[PDB]
Amino acid sequence: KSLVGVIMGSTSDWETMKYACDILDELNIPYEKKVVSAHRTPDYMFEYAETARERGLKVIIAGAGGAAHLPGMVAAKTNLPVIGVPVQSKALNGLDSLLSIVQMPGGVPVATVAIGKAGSTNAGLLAAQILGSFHDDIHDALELRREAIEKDVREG
Amino acid sequence: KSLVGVIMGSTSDWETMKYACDILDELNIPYEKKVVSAHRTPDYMFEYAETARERGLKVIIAGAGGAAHLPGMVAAKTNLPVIGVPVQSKALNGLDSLLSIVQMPGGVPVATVAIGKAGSTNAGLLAAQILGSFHDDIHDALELRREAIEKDVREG
Amino acid sequence: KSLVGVIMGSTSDWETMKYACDILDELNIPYEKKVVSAHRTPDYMFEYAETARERGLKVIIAGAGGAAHLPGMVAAKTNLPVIGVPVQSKALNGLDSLLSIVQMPGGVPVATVAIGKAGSTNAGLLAAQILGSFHDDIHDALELRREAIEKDVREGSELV
Amino acid sequence: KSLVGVIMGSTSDWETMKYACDILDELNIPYEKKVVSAHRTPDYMFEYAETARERGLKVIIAGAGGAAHLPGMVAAKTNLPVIGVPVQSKALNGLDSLLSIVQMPGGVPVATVAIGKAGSTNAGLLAAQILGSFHDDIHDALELRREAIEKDVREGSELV
Amino acid sequence: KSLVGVIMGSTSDWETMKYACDILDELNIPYEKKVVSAHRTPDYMFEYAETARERGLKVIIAGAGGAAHLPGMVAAKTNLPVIGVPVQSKALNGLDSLLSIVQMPGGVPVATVAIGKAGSTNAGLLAAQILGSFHDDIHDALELRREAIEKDVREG
Amino acid sequence: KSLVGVIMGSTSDWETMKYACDILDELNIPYEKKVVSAHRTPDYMFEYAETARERGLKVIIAGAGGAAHLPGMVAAKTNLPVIGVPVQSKALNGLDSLLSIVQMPGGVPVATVAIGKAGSTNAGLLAAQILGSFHDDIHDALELRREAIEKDVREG
Amino acid sequence: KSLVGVIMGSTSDWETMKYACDILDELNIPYEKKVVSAHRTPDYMFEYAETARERGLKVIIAGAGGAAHLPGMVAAKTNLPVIGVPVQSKALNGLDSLLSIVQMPGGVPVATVAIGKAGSTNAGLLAAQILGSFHDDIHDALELRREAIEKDVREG
Amino acid sequence: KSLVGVIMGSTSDWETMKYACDILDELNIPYEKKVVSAHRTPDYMFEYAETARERGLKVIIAGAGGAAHLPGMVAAKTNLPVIGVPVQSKALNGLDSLLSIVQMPGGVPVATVAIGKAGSTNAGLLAAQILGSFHDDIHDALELRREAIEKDVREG
Repeated sequence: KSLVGVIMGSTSDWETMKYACDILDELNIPYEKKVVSAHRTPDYMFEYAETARERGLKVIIAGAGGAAHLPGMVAAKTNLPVIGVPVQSKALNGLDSLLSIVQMPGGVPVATVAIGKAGSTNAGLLAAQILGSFHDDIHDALELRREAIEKDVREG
Repeated sequence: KSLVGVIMGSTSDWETMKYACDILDELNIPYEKKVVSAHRTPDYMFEYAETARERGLKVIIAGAGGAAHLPGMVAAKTNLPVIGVPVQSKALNGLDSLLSIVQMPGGVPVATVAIGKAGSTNAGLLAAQILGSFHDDIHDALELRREAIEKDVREG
Repeated sequence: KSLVGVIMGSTSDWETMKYACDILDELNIPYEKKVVSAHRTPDYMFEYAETARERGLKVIIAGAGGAAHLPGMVAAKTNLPVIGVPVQSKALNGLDSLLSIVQMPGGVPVATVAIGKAGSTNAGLLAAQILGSFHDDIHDALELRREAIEKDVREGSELV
Repeated sequence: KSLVGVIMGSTSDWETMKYACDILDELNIPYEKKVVSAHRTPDYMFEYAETARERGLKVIIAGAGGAAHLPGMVAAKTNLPVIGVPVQSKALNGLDSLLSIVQMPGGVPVATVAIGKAGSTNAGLLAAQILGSFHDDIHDALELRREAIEKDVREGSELV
Repeated sequence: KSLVGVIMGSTSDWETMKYACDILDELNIPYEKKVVSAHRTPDYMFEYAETARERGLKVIIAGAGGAAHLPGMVAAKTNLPVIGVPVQSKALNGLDSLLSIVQMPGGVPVATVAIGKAGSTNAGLLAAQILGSFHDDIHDALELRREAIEKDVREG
Repeated sequence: KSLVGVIMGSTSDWETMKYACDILDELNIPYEKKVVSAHRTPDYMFEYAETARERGLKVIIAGAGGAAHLPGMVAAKTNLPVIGVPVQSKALNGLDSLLSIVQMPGGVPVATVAIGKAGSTNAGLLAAQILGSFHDDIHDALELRREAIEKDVREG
Repeated sequence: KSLVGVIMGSTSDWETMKYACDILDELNIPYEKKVVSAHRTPDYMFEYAETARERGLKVIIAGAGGAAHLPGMVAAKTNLPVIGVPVQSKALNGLDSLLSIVQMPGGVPVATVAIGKAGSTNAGLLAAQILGSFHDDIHDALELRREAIEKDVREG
Repeated sequence: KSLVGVIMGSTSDWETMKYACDILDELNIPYEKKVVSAHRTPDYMFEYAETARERGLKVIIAGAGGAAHLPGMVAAKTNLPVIGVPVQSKALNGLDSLLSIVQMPGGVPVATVAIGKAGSTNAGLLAAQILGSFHDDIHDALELRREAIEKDVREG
């Protein structure tokens, strides 16, 4: 059923990660959302990453802040595309989050998006675009959505 | 023929972008490589982004340094996934490149990877992972590639 | 009619960009203000840049935050002077805005000003100074304006 | 004679500032180049700024690194457009230069360009664009220049 | 009469600069406080720096934020020690203020202190320490002040 | 036999990590050194962390650069003290390394040391200090070592 | 009695440092808490560091902000492991704190933790992990604590 | 005899600190130069700071890099003005040095100068200016020196 997995390290990250989920709902893309902590539930994170392909997921969106290792460790355990959303940390305003996620070494990519809510929104859209590369209907919806916002901004 | 488009603003960026192209070659994914400058050939960039889908491309890999606008402006003109590789700039060592690419606003995602050559490498792998979500053979090749490196590092 | 064009990616940027427009009003420089988004209305942005000179514009003031590409992409499409105002972003406080605007490569300059409201004010003054290089009346107005502030600051110099 | 003044705090900055001057030469815009130090020749800097308009200058390009105060202090003393080129400093790689120049307060704008040589090139182009807002011949030259580079980049687009 | 001159570019900087003035009051060092703007009253700033020595001043404390040029331009026009207090700017939290002040080139030193109120406090103490190098009574007062705080913190 | 485990993601990190090992040799503390990559050998990393205590290790020193997750992921899988050495990365000079290691969330500490070789040296010393809290002979050796350097710097 | 010493430069730091103390209470590890200022009570700091081992302390947790020298100066005066908590400063949000603590030179390590409260929590846990290397009961408690959180996050 | 003390943590800092000493030689101001390490010779540093006034020093110039605590700890032990020169560190290019020195808390000022050699030059000049506040001959020399450089730059 689910094509996209949206995961995060803590329930306090839900404030940020729900934007991604809104986009998936808006585009009618089935997904699952779960708390998976790289540091508090490491084994559970490995099991989630390992089984993702077998369970039918095509893309994983992972949100994390501070020493954000969730996206990269999930990426090291699955060859599904993994999208990393840097959550805005308290002290360093997501600078720590961003560098921990985007600077992955050769071999283990993480598709990194902007810090915060704009990034979460974009993670959902990027997941959609990934599916849209083979699901013509999802691609056509992204074009129509983008054409409506364009008309709205230009004429508003 | 070509599934992935690898573009960059200058021939000097090739030193960085070739790593992505080596990965595509290694995984037998057909691709095209071109110089497309957001600032020196803006119209051409739009024409390249507009037609990408019609031409058969499924993913675009774009590299740029400094005020790196190439990935983002291409992403605004196509709903294909766009992967942005921040090139290491002279003065700010790709920090400017990184922020200009990854901080895209809600509506226009760019899958951002590490600054420099590690990122270029990962851009090629990420493009493969995207294709691998629907091309099992490409996915199987990524798994085998990762398993060989694993064995190599652990036994080495 | 309009000599300056003041543009921005979103209505939320108006809070910042109105400072530039207050300056143009204060100096009686005709201008137009529009929402032009590099990412949400890319084609419209190109059309706005391309036609600027034909429409009579002499300078463009463009405000944007985050991955701020509006000033740079407008500058790549017109040879009118383009002034970029980095809008204070939420997470990185305009640092992302600043670098995305000022670090333009050889061939496509963008006259970059301070982050936020101070930069917006100065964008309006910089546009006026540009016009003032050939309009003596505008230049004289800038001198007078600056002389009044100087007197105002110096005669209110005692902290009491 | 001279329409643009290109100044810098030290001879060592010439390595960076000559890029602006190559552009002015290429476009046949008369200019003058001088060493004017905000910290080592402060009085001379004020004299140079004060008199710029009387001497016929229309734009000033000022390069400085570190605690780069030359562009800002020149801008506080003339209402001609002042373009600031952040010179790449040794320790902070121009980050100090950049912030010292771009973050000018309301009232005293400085048109800030990229750190280093790319910024220097663009300072020359920006000065030309400023003049080009009223000199159609200079504007036409900028359009032609930009059209030739475009063709040059696009026809050498195949990586081989 | 006045031994120290405390100046700043705007009345809004007073919130920060008063701490330095409280210290001078506390140590009975005569001082003057004025608004002197490097960018809005440049000529006046030069005149204030030029005449400082003739007028009897021994130290200048200058506060400024953003592109903070006041301390540095004053320092270039007088050979009195000049203490620069970086005011906390809105966007960059005084980072711009700090670099613009402290990075002065060889030939024109500015004694730079902490960003904000702690620095303002220290500017007053530093000015006293300078005077205390030749005024034993001022030095003795600094020692007693520091000894009282020490006792207060350790026993508190 | 081995009380300390010194690990790193790549052989290229050896240049930095040998400083820690030199200290352990100097102090005659038995240790093991291995390449363990969080991203290239994730499973092996888990196995290494899990079994550390059973194998007799008391402290783990882990070095990594860029998106440095090795120390943190090892720390999430063992309750032995884990010391993180940020390796100096090419583009961001270890700033990415530092933030990815030090900013661990509540529950999973990583004792972080300086970027580069100085940090590596200190990692070995810190591991010794930890052992020295219960091994009086190791503590006495650290004091004597520190006293000799003190005499050397002051008299040199 | 006390095995751990928790110190800080000012009572205002207490808000951050109590997190470490809560952990030590939770784990029933006896400790002492004191205000010890590197800059306001330097002599006292030296005395506290010097005598730590004689007084029976095994680990010292030190919190400081801004130009945070407390952890490092304490570390230069004792060969007990010293854990540095960077307190979130007002202007630079602990970046100054972090760099002033973590960047210790070869010879004088400071085990550095995250900026703020998360770091304080981890400082207490790290101190326990150090004691746990030789106190099996403390180690078992850390494992049980970590297992309960794991079950709580995964099932919650 | 000596009016100024020039100290540093390591002989490798001499490359930077000699510029300050050149200025003092050029201006004929007697001074002493010594290696004093805040971390390797902490007690010796306290003794040097404590006795500075009694020995006749009027100003102390202290150079240090990384976690640069030498200037601040010396400042906490003497009420003589203390000038801090941030040495350019390897990884963070003196950013660490700068923040560790300039962000001193209220009560313990450090007169901070630019990172590197320009700062060292300026430390010597600032010390001179401090003495020049009461030694008319030293002040007159600073004016003449500055007038010669002005003529040289303007006419050169």
